[PDB]
Amino acid sequence: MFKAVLFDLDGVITDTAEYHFRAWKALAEEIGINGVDRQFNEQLKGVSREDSLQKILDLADKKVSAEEFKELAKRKNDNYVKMIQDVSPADVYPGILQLLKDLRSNKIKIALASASKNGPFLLERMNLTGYFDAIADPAEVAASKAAPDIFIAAAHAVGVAPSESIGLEDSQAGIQAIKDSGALPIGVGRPEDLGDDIVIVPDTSHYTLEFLKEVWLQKQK
Ligand SMILES: [Mg+2]
Repeated sequence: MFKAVLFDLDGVITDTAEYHFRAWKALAEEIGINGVDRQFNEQLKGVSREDSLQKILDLADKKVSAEEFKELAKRKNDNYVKMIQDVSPADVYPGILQLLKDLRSNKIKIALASASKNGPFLLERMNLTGYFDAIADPAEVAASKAAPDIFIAAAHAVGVAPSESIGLEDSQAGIQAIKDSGALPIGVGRPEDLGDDIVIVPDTSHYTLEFLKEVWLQKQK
């Protein structure tokens, strides 16, 4: 049976994406650009901070100096760090706490395999830190899209081979990263968005220990 579960943060454990939307909107207002709304924020999903900022400037066909660009980018991040002080245990997605408890009670290792620069802080805010055996550090290993490195680091950090591990992800490039790590992916979301070949659940409430087991046993057969 699998010895570890490697968790993505955003889309699996919780939603960081709403706080980002509020950070960008605050910057947009602050510099006087209309049109940053939930509809527009959807075009920032999986987009770099620098690309996202450029798209916001494009709303007013605005050109800024490289130094100004850099200061706006920084301020969005400051806004974000400010927004996320309100993260709490109410942000934890359904099923996730029970899963962590069940994994832990069965001595299965729990690692975070996230590109989030605020991972440890966010796990603290959500009161999940005690369940986590390691957090892979994205500053040390490339967690840039589809790189298995973050997943490989997360497995190793709890003393297992990726081959002994399940990875949970909500994005196609996440699922690819898990596969190239040698871990077994289980996706959360819509068939249409993730892939033909992999097991997928429609939401995090379906991530149960019993279900992960059944999937591990059907990989092995
Ligand atoms: Mg994600």
